[PDB]
Amino acid sequence: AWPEEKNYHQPAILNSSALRQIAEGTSISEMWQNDLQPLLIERYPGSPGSYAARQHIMQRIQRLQADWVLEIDTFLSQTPEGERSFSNIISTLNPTAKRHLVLACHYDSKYFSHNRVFVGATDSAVPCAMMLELARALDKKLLSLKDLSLQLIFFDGEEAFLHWSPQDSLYGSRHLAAKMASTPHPPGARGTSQLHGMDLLVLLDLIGAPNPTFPNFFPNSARWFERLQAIEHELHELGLLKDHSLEGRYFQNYSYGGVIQDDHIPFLRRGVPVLHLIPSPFPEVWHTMDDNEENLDESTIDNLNKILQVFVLEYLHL
Ligand SMILES: COc1ccccc1[C@@H]1C[C@@H]1NC(=O)c1ccc2nc[nH]c2c1
Ligand SMILES: [Zn+2]
Repeated sequence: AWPEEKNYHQPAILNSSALRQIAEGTSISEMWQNDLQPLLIERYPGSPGSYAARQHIMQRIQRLQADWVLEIDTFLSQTPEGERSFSNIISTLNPTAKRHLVLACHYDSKYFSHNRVFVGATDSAVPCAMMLELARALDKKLLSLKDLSLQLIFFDGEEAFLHWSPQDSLYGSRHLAAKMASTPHPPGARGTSQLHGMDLLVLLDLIGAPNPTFPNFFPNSARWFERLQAIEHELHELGLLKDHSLEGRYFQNYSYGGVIQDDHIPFLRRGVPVLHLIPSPFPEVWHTMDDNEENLDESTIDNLNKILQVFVLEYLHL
């Protein structure tokens, strides 16, 4: 019965005073310096930056007061370049809780030929930094969770090595979804997997460009997409967003009709509800050397941080 609870789960709406406190409690400059900039490095699988990005993500989470439990899902797989090692990073509050809201991005960067190096600013260093800043900004509230909690997933190997294909893409997410699908949850249960425990997978990807438009991809998360719309509307109305227009909304309610392959596919195809926070169109700088810090829109990322943090608190009734 409990795997159906996600279908009836309600948010706890925060009032205006709470929303101001949340908007006050996140610091885009702190995130820029302390979470984003160390990740703006070459970090394709097995590179020195891959280990350094992984170590940076784990250290930023480990310094928080909330009782995050870190797991590294490391595995080998053949690739166009030969066998490679991949390591997904899983950061979980309340591991034995039956249900988790899951936030996720990919922390690898795409490999490009060797003056300029590809650091994937939007793709997806900024999503990584947004998740760490959410963990930091909500630490005291999350501390109060010490059958629903929060989990972060940083996928390795999202990018193709050579040619985007089912076999040359989503190495980490395809591995982790298979692993979770095969793993009892709660331990000792019959039937139910760790995937039954995923209330909702919120996948952040290609965030950081100015004027993003996120469409409503999936009917079975459309009501959660509408909460993002309503949070954006209310924060705007309260004057808590920067350089933001109602005529330039981030979250529009129409769909895409196509299929945007991404780390969520291995979870979606196994029944996990997905809120895919990827823009359409992709950023103009997408998969070019211009996907760098200079072309990021700080105020837009700040606004999305505020929207996402309100969303997560409301989801968790915190
Ligand atoms: C330079 O781009 C290419 C040229 C030739 C062959 C393959 C590619 C690259 C794989 C990408 N395709 C994508 O659909 C894609 C989908 C979701 C993503 N989330 C972050 N990044 C993404 C990229
Ligand atoms: Zn990419």
